[PDB]
Amino acid sequence: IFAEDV
Amino acid sequence: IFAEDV
Amino acid sequence: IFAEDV
Amino acid sequence: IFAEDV
Amino acid sequence: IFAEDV
Amino acid sequence: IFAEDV
Amino acid sequence: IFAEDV
Amino acid sequence: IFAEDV
Repeated sequence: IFAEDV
Repeated sequence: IFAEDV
Repeated sequence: IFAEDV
Repeated sequence: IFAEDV
Repeated sequence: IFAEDV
Repeated sequence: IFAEDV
Repeated sequence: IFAEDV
Repeated sequence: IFAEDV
């Protein structure tokens, strides 16, 4: 699982 | 920026 | 698990 | 900056 | 700029 | 997985 | 895993 | 600049 917020 | 790999 | 906050 | 590898 | 390779 | 933000 | 912030 | 290789 890979989650990214900028 | 917050990025998490599980 | 790798979590990064900038 | 806070980065943690488990 | 933020680039991540998993 | 490769994610890039400029 | 390689993550880079400039 | 913060770069981390795991």
